[PDB]
Amino acid sequence: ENDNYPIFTEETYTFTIFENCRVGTTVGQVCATDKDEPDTMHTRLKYSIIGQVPPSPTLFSMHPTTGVITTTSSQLDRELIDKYQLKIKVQDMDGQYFGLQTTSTCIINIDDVNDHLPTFTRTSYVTSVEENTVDVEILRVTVEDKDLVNTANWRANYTILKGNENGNFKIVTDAKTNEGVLCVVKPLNYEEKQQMILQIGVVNEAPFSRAMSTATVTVNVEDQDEGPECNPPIQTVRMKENAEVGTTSNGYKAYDPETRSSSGIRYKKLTDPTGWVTIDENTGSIKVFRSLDREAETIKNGIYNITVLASDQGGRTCTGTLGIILQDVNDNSPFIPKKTVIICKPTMSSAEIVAVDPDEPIHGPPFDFSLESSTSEVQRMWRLKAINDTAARLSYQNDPPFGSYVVPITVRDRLGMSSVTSLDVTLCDCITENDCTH
Amino acid sequence: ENDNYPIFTEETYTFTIFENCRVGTTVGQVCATDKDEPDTMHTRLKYSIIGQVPPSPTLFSMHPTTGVITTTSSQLDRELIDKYQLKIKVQDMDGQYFGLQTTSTCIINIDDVNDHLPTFTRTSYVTSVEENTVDVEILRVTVEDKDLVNTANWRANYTILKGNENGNFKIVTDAKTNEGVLCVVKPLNYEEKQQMILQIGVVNEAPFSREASPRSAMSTATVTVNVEDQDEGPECNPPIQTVRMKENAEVGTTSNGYKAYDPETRSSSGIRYKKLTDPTGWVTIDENTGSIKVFRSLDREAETIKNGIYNITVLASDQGGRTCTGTLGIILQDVNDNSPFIPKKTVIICKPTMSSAEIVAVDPDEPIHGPPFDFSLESSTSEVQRMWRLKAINDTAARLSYQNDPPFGSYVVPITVRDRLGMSSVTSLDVTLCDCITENDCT
Ligand SMILES: *[C@@H]1O[C@H](CO)[C@@H](O[C@@H]2O[C@H](CO)[C@@H](O[C@@H]3O[C@H](CO)[C@@H](O)[C@H](O[C@H]4O[C@H](CO)[C@@H](O)[C@H](O)[C@@H]4O)[C@@H]3O)[C@H](O)[C@H]2NC(C)=O)[C@H](O)[C@H]1NC(C)=O
Ligand SMILES: *[C@@H]1O[C@H](CO)[C@@H](O[C@@H]2O[C@H](CO)[C@@H](O[C@@H]3O[C@H](CO)[C@@H](O)[C@H](O[C@H]4O[C@H](CO)[C@@H](O)[C@H](O)[C@@H]4O)[C@@H]3O)[C@H](O)[C@H]2NC(C)=O)[C@H](O)[C@H]1NC(C)=O
Ligand SMILES: *[C@@H]1O[C@H](CO)[C@@H](O[C@@H]2O[C@H](CO)[C@@H](O[C@@H]3O[C@H](CO)[C@@H](O)[C@H](O[C@H]4O[C@H](CO)[C@@H](O)[C@H](O)[C@@H]4O)[C@@H]3O)[C@H](O)[C@H]2NC(C)=O)[C@H](O)[C@H]1NC(C)=O
Ligand SMILES: *[C@@H]1O[C@H](CO)[C@@H](O)[C@H](O)[C@H]1NC(C)=O
Ligand SMILES: *[C@@H]1O[C@H](CO)[C@@H](O)[C@H](O)[C@H]1NC(C)=O
Ligand SMILES: *[C@@H]1O[C@H](CO)[C@@H](O)[C@H](O)[C@H]1NC(C)=O
Ligand SMILES: *[C@H]1O[C@H](CO)[C@@H](O)[C@H](O)[C@@H]1O
Ligand SMILES: *[C@H]1O[C@H](CO)[C@@H](O)[C@H](O)[C@@H]1O
Ligand SMILES: *[C@H]1O[C@H](CO)[C@@H](O)[C@H](O)[C@@H]1O
Ligand SMILES: *[C@H]1O[C@H](CO)[C@@H](O)[C@H](O)[C@@H]1O
Ligand SMILES: *[C@H]1O[C@H](CO)[C@@H](O)[C@H](O)[C@@H]1O
Ligand SMILES: *[C@H]1O[C@H](CO)[C@@H](O)[C@H](O)[C@@H]1O
Ligand SMILES: *[C@H]1O[C@H](CO)[C@@H](O)[C@H](O)[C@@H]1O
Ligand SMILES: *[C@H]1O[C@H](CO)[C@@H](O)[C@H](O)[C@@H]1O
Ligand SMILES: [Ca+2]
Ligand SMILES: [Ca+2]
Ligand SMILES: [Ca+2]
Ligand SMILES: [Ca+2]
Ligand SMILES: [Ca+2]
Ligand SMILES: [Ca+2]
Ligand SMILES: [Ca+2]
Ligand SMILES: [Ca+2]
Ligand SMILES: [Ca+2]
Ligand SMILES: [Ca+2]
Ligand SMILES: [Ca+2]
Ligand SMILES: [Ca+2]
Ligand SMILES: [Ca+2]
Ligand SMILES: [Ca+2]
Ligand SMILES: [Ca+2]
Ligand SMILES: [Ca+2]
Ligand SMILES: [Ca+2]
Ligand SMILES: [Ca+2]
Ligand SMILES: [Ca+2]
Ligand SMILES: [Ca+2]
Ligand SMILES: [Ca+2]
Repeated sequence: ENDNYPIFTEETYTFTIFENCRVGTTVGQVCATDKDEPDTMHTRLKYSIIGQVPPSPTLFSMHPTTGVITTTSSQLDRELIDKYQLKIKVQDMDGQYFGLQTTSTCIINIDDVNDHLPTFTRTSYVTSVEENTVDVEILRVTVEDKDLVNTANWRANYTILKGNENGNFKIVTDAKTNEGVLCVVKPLNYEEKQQMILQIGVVNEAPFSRAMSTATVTVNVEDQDEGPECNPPIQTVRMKENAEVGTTSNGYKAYDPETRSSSGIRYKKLTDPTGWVTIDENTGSIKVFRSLDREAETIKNGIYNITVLASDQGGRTCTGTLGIILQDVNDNSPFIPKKTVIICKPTMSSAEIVAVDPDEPIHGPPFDFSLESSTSEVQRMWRLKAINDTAARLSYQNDPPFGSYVVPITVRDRLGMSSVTSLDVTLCDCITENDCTH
Repeated sequence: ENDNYPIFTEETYTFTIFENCRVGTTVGQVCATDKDEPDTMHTRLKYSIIGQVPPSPTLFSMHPTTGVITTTSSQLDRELIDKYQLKIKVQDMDGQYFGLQTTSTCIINIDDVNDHLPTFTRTSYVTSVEENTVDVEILRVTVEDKDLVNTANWRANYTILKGNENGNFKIVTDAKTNEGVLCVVKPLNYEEKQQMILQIGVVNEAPFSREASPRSAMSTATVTVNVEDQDEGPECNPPIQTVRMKENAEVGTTSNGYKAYDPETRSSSGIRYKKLTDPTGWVTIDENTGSIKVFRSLDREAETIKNGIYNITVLASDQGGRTCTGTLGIILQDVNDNSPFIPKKTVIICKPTMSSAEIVAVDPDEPIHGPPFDFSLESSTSEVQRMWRLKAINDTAARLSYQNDPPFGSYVVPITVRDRLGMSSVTSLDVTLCDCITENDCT
């Protein structure tokens, strides 16, 4: 005789399921303990649903033996009905009408899924930002989403779909308010582009379930009155090295980006390693003060560089480099770098002598070597003939003896600029040229 | 049983209204034709609005019968929302649910009115201009105006309210960019005024929205213009300077000449002078000091001089090579060193129609050193003094009469005239007492 009731484990169960879920979705399982004798009618339990709130339609089904609740429809919608309440019944004696019974409450809440795409509150946006500004928000767009707040199905994830080729802008999302903020991350240039059109899009963090919203934003760049710019950063001018003192020339030129004019700009010299020219403060033109020299040792590549400081009346500054190309003038004769030559009597018959002209090639080789300025006594026992455009060979004539001589070699360039250089020639008894102690 | 849908005349209407318009403003009218039996329920049409974008608030209401759209609020703002799109529906059978229906779109654009006053983006401006410069822009001010670009509700219309009394400055508005441009149109002088403060103002071409009650809430801005100093050359102020010098000065006596100064320094150092014009050549200029030195004796009564003032023009120059010209007026203070004189040496008196001639004397010196003159026949023989009388008719006009009976012919009468202080002069006159009639026939 079962003189005992079967009681549900929980007075009020609570389960959770997702909306739009497949039918047959296991919601949860109830169980009941029976103090009576195991494994006989007296403890064989049966489970059922007795009430549902809201009542219709029927959306939940109980299994008679196991006590498992399941959905019967996909018509679960969090945005319409978030919670259902059930009263359940367990009856012993295999569920026969004369079986003992208990009741219990059973809560079912519907959790959210991302089935609403987020949408911009406006179709188009417009903002205006100053040029040469960076790391600032210039616009805030706000979005609509019908899903559950403060969840991955709700909060937005913005992107710039088109228009951000140069990477000037960045869009990010505020966690505090879920609106998107458009930020400038590279400065803009009104003289390059006065207006920039972008297209933004928005999705949630969570992927869509079961056509993304878009909006165009035109950003108008504002012109600010800027100072002088030294473009190009490197300018060059030509000037004859034999230019007369007082002769002027265009110097560095800087212009205003707005006006595109050079007026009002005052110049000033920074670096100058030679100090041949001066700058007119008002015009920026340069005037020769001391004679130029393309072949000077302070010069390299025959180019003479000074740095200049441009400034407008507003007080903003700009620095450039003026390269003064010194046009060559044939004002240097060739010369022989190595003044001492060693000739071996039993293994050599001549030496190689090379010359150099500081001027540019047009005003240098081919060189003509001669012994014109020489005594009658060396010109009988010394020959030279050019082996190429810059070098010649000095051979010994008429059986000369061992000893240190002195040979005056005259070298002249293509245009007749002449130079004589006395060489200390030694005709010792060398063999490898590295053993000549004479 | 009518079996016809009502189709809108236009698939997508388009209307326009002004922002801030009264409620009940007619926006436009939609219509639909029903290709069906006329004048029974089977064709009596009903119109409605089914959607509005943006949705809230409801801003337009349709008339069920006429199809006229009207505004329901004055809260239409072009600067917030410029365009609305709504979907409309027309249904036959008098709008009963079993009535046939079609839909159509209706775009509504908001037109602009001037309800934002333009305002300077800065409250105060400062600029710097070079002196003795003109016809150049010295400042560009920009304004904020939220109204519709390139319209009379937007573009600015500038004025200099105060500070521009001498008319040095001019403001105009740039057509391309709507910023105001401040131009200098009369040159400035750093030595008079180093700084000039003015106040500018701005309005639109169009007046502020009609029912406005702000009086003048017009935007204004102060502009400080700092004049820049130029290193200028010598100034000949006054352009005419004057100096006094005794007419009887000894040769070699010096005196201050023309004086020019630097506008910045107010000093005369470094300035070298040079003579330009001098019609007489009595004085010379010291190139370094500008002082003048007498080279030949002066003469107030010389004919190259007029009004007893002896003028040379001078060229002042500073060490830089820039110039300045002035006029030095040398006052020759008179010294009584001249006796009276006879203007005309031959008088023709008619014996049968006149009894005397008029003889006037002239003293080159100043009035104080001249009349009244005393005429006399002192140096004359006893022989003319019997047949010639003279008495002054006034202080300088005098008369020569014949009292005895002389014969017709040319004589010589020496009239000695002396001045107020006794400088005397004797002058022989060829007086002819021929038998003339009108003074014009005596040979
Ligand atoms: C004023 O400015 C001008 C222009 O910049 C400058 O003229 C240049 O000088 C450089 C040397 O500093 C030259 O560059 C060389 O070119 C040759 C051939 O192209 C190369 O063989 C060189 O290579 C060596 O040096 C390099 C230096 O960067 C190294 O990187 C490299 O590893 C090698 O060691 C070098 O590139 C250049 O040709 C000239 N330009 C002209 C037009 O002649 C001039 O020197 C400046 N004035 C002064 C007084 O400095
Ligand atoms: C006209 O004739 C003269 C006389 O022959 C000639 O002068 C010679 O030019 C050569 C260049 O080919 C010079 O050779 C150099 O010698 C030194 C040591 O002596 C070396 O360090 C040099 O560089 C070496 O480095 C290279 C990089 O690895 C090696 O691969 C290479 O083998 C080089 O050897 C170079 O050898 C020679 O010294 C001069 N002679 C004299 C006396 O100065 C000149 O070139 C001719 N002119 C023309 C236009 O042909
Ligand atoms: C050297 O410079 C000085 C001044 O720098 C100059 O002295 C002036 O010369 C002018 C010559 O035109 C004189 O002008 C005359 O002044 C007398 C006295 O007041 C007047 O009666 C004269 O009247 C005539 O001209 C008038 C002109 O408007 C007519 O309206 C009138 O009807 C008469 O025709 C005439 O104005 C002047 O008086 C002097 N003195 C001054 C200005 O103090 C001097 O003449 C220069 N040297 C030489 C050689 O001229
Ligand atoms: C936002 O979307 C981009 C691609 O659309 C993705 O790479 C990124 O991880 C997303 N951010 C978050 C926080 O989910
Ligand atoms: C400029 O201002 C004046 C005075 O305020 C006004 O009458 C005029 O209409 C404005 N616009 C033009 C184009 O002149
Ligand atoms: C003095 O005499 C002359 C003679 O012509 C006359 O012109 C002048 O008016 C007279 N009166 C005077 C100077 O008061
Ligand atoms: C079982 O429990 C409640 C009381 O807790 C009863 O009122 C009801 O019959 C339920 O089914
Ligand atoms: C759950 O709650 C209901 C009331 O809402 C009770 O009647 C039931 O017995 C269980 O305690
Ligand atoms: C103008 O700009 C340069 C930097 O390029 C500075 O060196 C100068 O002081 C002024 O700021
Ligand atoms: C002149 O000076 C600036 C620094 O003041 C440099 O950065 C520039 O490149 C120019 O050489
Ligand atoms: C009118 O009505 C229907 C419902 O909005 C639309 O599908 C149709 O394209 C037109 O807009
Ligand atoms: C007018 O509006 C839209 C176009 O923007 C249409 O899709 C709609 O059906 C109505 O005809
Ligand atoms: C003096 O002379 C200079 C020229 O040397 C002029 O420029 C100036 O106007 C004044 O006449
Ligand atoms: C010297 O020259 C000036 C012009 O610079 C004249 O104004 C002046 O009258 C004098 O002749
Ligand atoms: Ca039991
Ligand atoms: Ca849903
Ligand atoms: Ca959802
Ligand atoms: Ca969502
Ligand atoms: Ca720029
Ligand atoms: Ca700019
Ligand atoms: Ca500008
Ligand atoms: Ca500028
Ligand atoms: Ca040289
Ligand atoms: Ca050279
Ligand atoms: Ca040469
Ligand atoms: Ca019909
Ligand atoms: Ca407005
Ligand atoms: Ca306005
Ligand atoms: Ca407006
Ligand atoms: Ca001045
Ligand atoms: Ca000055
Ligand atoms: Ca000066
Ligand atoms: Ca005199
Ligand atoms: Ca006198
Ligand atoms: Ca006198």
